[PDB]
Amino acid sequence: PMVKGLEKFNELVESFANLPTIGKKTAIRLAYHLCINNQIDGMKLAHNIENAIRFIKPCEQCGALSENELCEICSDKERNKNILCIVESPKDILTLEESQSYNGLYFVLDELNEEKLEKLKQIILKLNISELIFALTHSINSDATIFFIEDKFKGLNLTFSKIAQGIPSGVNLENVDLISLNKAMNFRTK
Amino acid sequence: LEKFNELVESFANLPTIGKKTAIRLAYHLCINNQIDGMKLAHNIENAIRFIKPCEQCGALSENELCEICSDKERNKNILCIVESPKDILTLEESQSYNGLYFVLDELNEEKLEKLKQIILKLNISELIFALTHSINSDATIFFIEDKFKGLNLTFSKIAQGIPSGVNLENVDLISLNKAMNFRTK
Amino acid sequence: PMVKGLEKFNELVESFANLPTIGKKTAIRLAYHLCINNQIDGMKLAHNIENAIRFIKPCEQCGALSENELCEICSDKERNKNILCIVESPKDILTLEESQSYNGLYFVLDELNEEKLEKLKQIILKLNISELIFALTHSINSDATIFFIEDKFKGLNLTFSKIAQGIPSGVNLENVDLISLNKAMNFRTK
Amino acid sequence: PMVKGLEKFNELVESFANLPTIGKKTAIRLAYHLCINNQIDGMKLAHNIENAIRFIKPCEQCGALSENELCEICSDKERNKNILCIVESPKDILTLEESQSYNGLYFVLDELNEEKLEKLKQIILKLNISELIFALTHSINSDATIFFIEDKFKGLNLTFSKIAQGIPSGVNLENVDLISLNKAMNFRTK
Ligand SMILES: [Zn+2]
Ligand SMILES: [Zn+2]
Ligand SMILES: [Zn+2]
Ligand SMILES: [Zn+2]
Repeated sequence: PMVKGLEKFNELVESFANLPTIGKKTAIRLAYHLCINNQIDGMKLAHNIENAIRFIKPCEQCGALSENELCEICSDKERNKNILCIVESPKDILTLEESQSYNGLYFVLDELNEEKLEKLKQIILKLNISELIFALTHSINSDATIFFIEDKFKGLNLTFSKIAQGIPSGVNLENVDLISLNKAMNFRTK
Repeated sequence: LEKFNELVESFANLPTIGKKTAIRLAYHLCINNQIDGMKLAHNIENAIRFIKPCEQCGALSENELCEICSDKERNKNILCIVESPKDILTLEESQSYNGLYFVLDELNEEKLEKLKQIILKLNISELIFALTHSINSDATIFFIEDKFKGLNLTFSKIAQGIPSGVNLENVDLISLNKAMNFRTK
Repeated sequence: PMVKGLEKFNELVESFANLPTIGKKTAIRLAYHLCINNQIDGMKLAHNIENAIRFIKPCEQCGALSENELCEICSDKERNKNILCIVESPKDILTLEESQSYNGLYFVLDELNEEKLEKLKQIILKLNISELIFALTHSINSDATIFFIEDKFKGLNLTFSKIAQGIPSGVNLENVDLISLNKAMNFRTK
Repeated sequence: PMVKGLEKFNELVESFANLPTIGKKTAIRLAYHLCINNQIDGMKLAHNIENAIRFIKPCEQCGALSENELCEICSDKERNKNILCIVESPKDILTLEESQSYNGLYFVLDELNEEKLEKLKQIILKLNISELIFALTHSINSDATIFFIEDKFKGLNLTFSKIAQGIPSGVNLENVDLISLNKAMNFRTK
């Protein structure tokens, strides 16, 4: 065990250690803090975990975090039901809404299940989606996903687009990776 | 989503955890691991309900005596004084010590009387101070040395100086000054 | 005195310290390095400093770094002599050339004095520039420049473009500013 | 090459990248800083490099950085001339001098020759040195050096000491390396 001679303490340490990006040292620090220094924070955390976990489930349509079977976005007819924006995570739906650039629909494609692809295929077929927008990070893996979705949905009159790769605000050109600089120059906008 | 933000805020309150990690952790519990998040909640509650200070030394314990104070193969003639129960976790992890510990988080008369009772009842021969190097800690050491002046006790502290395998130009000047004025044989 | 006792050595230390991003500890390290560990590297550096100060000058046409009257890019017949990319500093030309995304010409627009703008205009005319690329840091002061230049050259039948503002390679969506995100979604590619 | 087209400037950039802890990005910044703005600071840095390489020599007595035959420490009559601190690099003297902990003499023992040791013996006898301090990095190889010097100078009635090994001041135990923590428990002191 990660802590010897403390059955319930070591279980808690183990639980923190199985969280993403949490190492052994941090787990022990967190478990000690909640057991000795602020037990109210621990109880607060446990209640919030159970509170958030039984009331927040993925939207049945797109997968966004939601308190109902359909999220606020899917339950909105004053919304372009002809554009579908594919993302890797539900957090990206919050971010893309915060930008105030898009009024269409979303779909969280965090995995390529045969079953999750079929759900995507049924949204495209039932809403008459004419354009897929890939709002993926610009990365080697996102390439693989766009290629896969490009080969899979070859016959559906779909238009495929992806959010632009380029340079953010207030960044000097030398503080940008060369591959983004290349794309920003080759795909300069008028 | 107020329930999700509350979970994120509970994680950001944790020491050395920022908003970005807090958010990732919350998403991790709300999307996939519904069963594992329920077990983490249970494990928090379970550890808070069972963790208590060891009645003898003050360490983290789930019984009346901790496992170190319950181990008969322990060197019961040496006592190591620390200022936090966490320090026992750290010293145990160093694999350098097989004696007993005493958590001296305060300098009471009841705390000191407890210390004396252990020293007398176990015939302690050496008292090791493993405290942070500071003026306040020096004041604690001198106080214990005088209160227990004539018990035929040996007093030692953990070695202070330059760490192993570090070049002098990366050593803090203040620690370098100490290690030169406290040079050893 | 950062190193007491050694007059000539400490002057070398203070020189490194007087460089951008070079602190005291690094200065002593570099000075020590050149003085004891590799005096040939130090000699190489001193002559290379003198050589570059007596040979590198701003180019007559564009203002890039140059050893001659015209840089290697302006003296290159294989370049697209119909495109001109505007930058703020000659360093930006090095950066853009390393991206291997561009074969046109450059012009350093560090000031907006009318003499600098006539040169630019005469270059656009003499070379028959048909596209003017703005590779500036995306900022409010860059938009004012782009608007100012767009007005001054209103009747030269120029295509005006700007390097893409968008999401850089390998960056999560929440890690970019909302404006670049908004533009990355409004100017999508294929 | 790191900068194409301008070879004199690229040689300067490469000269800076040769410096320990200096990368291509910093090298270009430093080179351009010397070719554009501080054209006279760069000429003085070249002069200070050449001047320091011309004048720096090992102290004839101790081996420290010197500009004369004897360094300033070996020439200081207010120095405690009965104590000798052995270091393995002249940089260590700069560090220990800066600690304000010591007013004795130093000896650079970078090698274990017979001439180096005979020099050491000559200094110990000629100054009637009474204490020998070893300020070497804590390692097994350094332990072999101390034992060698302790034996060679067995019957000179010398005091042998080394700088204190242990946990550094003002660090919590959970942030101390476990191997150093193990040592400091074994070599605990009165
Ligand atoms: Zn939805
Ligand atoms: Zn105990
Ligand atoms: Zn030019
Ligand atoms: Zn000397």
